[PDB]
Amino acid sequence: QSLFSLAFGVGTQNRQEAWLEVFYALPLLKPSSEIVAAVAPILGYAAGNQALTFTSQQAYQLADALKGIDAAQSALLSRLAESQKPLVATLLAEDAAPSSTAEAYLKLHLLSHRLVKPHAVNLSGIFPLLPNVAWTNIGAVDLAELAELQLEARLKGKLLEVFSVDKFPKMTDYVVPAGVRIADTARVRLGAYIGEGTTVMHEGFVNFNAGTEGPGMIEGRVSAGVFVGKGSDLGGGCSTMGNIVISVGEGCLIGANAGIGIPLGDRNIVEAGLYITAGTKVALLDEQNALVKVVKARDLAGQPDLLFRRNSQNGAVECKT
Amino acid sequence: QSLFSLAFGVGTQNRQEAWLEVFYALPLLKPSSEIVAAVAPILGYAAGNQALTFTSQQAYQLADALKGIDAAQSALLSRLAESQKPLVATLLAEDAAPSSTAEAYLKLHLLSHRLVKPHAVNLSGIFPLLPNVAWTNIGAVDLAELAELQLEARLKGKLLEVFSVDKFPKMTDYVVPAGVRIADTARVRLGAYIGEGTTVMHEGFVNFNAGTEGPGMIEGRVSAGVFVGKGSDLGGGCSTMGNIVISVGEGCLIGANAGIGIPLGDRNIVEAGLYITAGTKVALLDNALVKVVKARDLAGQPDLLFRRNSQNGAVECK
Amino acid sequence: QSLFSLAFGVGTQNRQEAWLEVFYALPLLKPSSEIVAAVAPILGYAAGNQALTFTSQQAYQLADALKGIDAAQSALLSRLAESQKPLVATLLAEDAAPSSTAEAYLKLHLLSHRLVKPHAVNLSGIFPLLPNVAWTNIGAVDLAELAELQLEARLKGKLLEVFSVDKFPKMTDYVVPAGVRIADTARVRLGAYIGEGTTVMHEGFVNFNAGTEGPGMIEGRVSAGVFVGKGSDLGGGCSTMGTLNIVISVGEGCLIGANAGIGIPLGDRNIVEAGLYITAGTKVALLDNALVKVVKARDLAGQPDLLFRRNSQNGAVECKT
Ligand SMILES: N[C@H](CCCCC(=O)O)C(=O)O
Ligand SMILES: N[C@H](CCCCC(=O)O)C(=O)O
Ligand SMILES: N[C@H](CCCCC(=O)O)C(=O)O
Repeated sequence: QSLFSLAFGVGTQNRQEAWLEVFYALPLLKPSSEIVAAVAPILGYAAGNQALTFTSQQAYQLADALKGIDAAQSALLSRLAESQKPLVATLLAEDAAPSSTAEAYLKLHLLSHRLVKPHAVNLSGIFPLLPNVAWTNIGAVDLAELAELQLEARLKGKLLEVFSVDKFPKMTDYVVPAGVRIADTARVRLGAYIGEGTTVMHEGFVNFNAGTEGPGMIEGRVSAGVFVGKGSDLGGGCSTMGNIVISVGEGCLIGANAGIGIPLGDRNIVEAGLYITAGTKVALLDEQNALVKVVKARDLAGQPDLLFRRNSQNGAVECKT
Repeated sequence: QSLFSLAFGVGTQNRQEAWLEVFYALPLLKPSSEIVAAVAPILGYAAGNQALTFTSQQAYQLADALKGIDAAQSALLSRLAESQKPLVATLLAEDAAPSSTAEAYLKLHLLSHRLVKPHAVNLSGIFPLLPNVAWTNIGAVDLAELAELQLEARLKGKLLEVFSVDKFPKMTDYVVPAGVRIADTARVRLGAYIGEGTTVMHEGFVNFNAGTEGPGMIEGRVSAGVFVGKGSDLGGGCSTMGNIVISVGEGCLIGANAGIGIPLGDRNIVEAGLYITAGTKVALLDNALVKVVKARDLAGQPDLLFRRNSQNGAVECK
Repeated sequence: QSLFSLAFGVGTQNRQEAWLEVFYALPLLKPSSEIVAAVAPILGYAAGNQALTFTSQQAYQLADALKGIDAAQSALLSRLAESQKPLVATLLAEDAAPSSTAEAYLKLHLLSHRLVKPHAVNLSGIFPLLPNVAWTNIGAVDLAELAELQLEARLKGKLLEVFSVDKFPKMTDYVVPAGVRIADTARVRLGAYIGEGTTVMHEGFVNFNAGTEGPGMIEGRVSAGVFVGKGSDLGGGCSTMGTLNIVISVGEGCLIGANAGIGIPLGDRNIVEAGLYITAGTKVALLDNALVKVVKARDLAGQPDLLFRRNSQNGAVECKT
């Protein structure tokens, strides 16, 4: 059948050969049968979703079997035949719940390489499949083995820097897509879709399965599953929430430290320092600022051209059209 | 006497022999008399709270002394004996206001290894004992010597990365306690207590002498001296203040960008985007009115639900 | 003429000889005619604003020329003479809109070395002269060359760390000014002015062409073009508005509470309540605490000794003189 995805990965394993992470230089959405027929008899692949650990010799086999077909995947596999780490040709048949850390890592590479957009990928059950790892300057270190390597570094007058301890690495250690700025790459997880013309400032955050159409100025927090449409501005410290799936529309402006708990339609504005939730009651207005009625914000969710603001004289949350 | 604490460290000194930081691989709280008796003669330790420098040769002597007493300390000493960096043995008879840089570091270590909890140790006058230090990829660097090292790196087409300039280092370059998540480790100082099951996200922060029993999802700012009970939450970008001892009870929820200037009791609730302090007047409820009181008075009461009324801007509590 | 500035730099170039960044150890504001006379012939410098590449051999000639005029610059040039990286000598007759990457970098160096203050240097058109770059543990890497290197690191079992993708690098990687703490150096850009006796906590942020006179605790976000006067405080997570209209500045001895936000220039000894956000149009209940009139915040901008606050019983935004 027509594969969902395939990728030749180079990862790291804990002392017991359990995977900690895997790097995928050039992952493919819907590979071609000519690439797949070449490698398929080599991987000992038959069908399904398989994470097939393979050898340095086979890397030379594959590099050859792709001479003529897909030079980049071929040139990728030449390089991988020199690899000091272990290899995992991962081949998915369907967009299905991951059944491996190694497939989990492939699937996060698709969002980040922009090969798929948020929610175009099954990330049901993924958390159990991502070992909580020490992210350090030498790479991935298993939590059980850390203190050891920390001490040895100190003896040699050196430092083993531990810059995150989480089940997600930061995206940029695997991929920086085109036209992107990220001031503090600690703040953007792998699995984030950062669209062309997006500038994530130091105060911005972007979770896995979440992000920006591009362009956009993100100075606030983009929660898991949230998507921000083109032309939008998230101000400093502003919050989105992670039931209902929060989204932001096109040309929206969210002021500094504002909070949104409802979907914002296109060309929406939210005043700095205003937190709106689904249950928050809002004093609706008309083309003037005469009252029309009071309503719950949930019932304004998705509406275009709204201006949410706090009346400073009576503490009333207003909305203008 | 029975020692409060002891630990064998490897640290860094500046050209003028002043200590910048100390790394303690296995600090001991209430070390047995057997260990102390084996180690005191070699160190020159008689009494009190002391940061005693010791030599590569003394490391071998100590290693042998602790064979048949404590294997783990004996093995550390064997590693230590091979060090390229100066060694210090910190023996504290009592828990008192620190009297050295090495002692201060040891006491931050006791918190971050979870051997003691926030407020359990005397940290009075710690600030002067913790030199402001450039934290870099090669290790700790003295501010007076940094600009020269920065230059030399660029000549070799290398970078001397200066990722913090402060008196406290980040915790995880010394210690990662069990069952712990920290999204961005710049955000947790050495001296923070990070309880098992706690996951600290990118916007979460924890100061020294503060932290979490665990579990918890910390996405906000736990100031110095603030402890947060089991199963409590601190949503994105919230804040706690660091006079009156601020804490958070068990099973509590705190909203995003909210701010607590009072000690919240068990199972308390604060609204997202809602800041309260000890002087902010709140409308108490039963939601019929009872009386307008200052949040300082409710401080400690369990099972509350703080909120801001979206029509009249009134701060309320139920 | 008298030069506005000159500086000798060692920098990084991409494959096509384009500058990615320049490091200046000892930049000079208003350098002597004696220093400029020694170097102008050797560099081929006549006039104008120039960034002239010079050779390792020219470095020796410059070093020799400056023995007896300026020893430190001579001492730097002898170091630069041995360097593994390209050199550039930036000489600027006038403080004007940058015309090269090397010049743009110098001006940010002039700011972060405290040789000039925010708004004392012409920074117009600086975004297009600052190339977007990957800031890694091996230095600056061109975005076009990154993926190849990210691959090679994994194959040697190492990690090329990408800690920022941006047009501005973090300041402390170039210069740490005396008498300063910065908890998380990610949050202070090159071009920041961090006055003596400033602490920037982890949640603090200082953009280029902004900063602090000193002393002061900055736990909140100082935007581009904002200068905070001596002895003032910015609490955890607070906000200033930038202009990227009217330039926002904070006066001396001011207090700004956690999560609060300023959209007006605050005069001396001003105070703002924690969690309170004010803008130019925000209508405020002015007091003496007996009412006087409900006026726009813009008319108070710059006034000394004010105390802005939110009335917790009726939501009213006030200001007690
Ligand atoms: N605010 C939520 C936090 C959810 C934590 C995600 C994790 O467990 O690593 C979000 O941004 O999605
Ligand atoms: N409680 C802390 C205060 C900031 C610490 C400042 C210092 O280390 O000199 C906080 O607001 O998180
Ligand atoms: N809030 C604004 C952000 C300015 C844009 C940041 C950039 O494109 O380098 C400020 O700090 O002034």
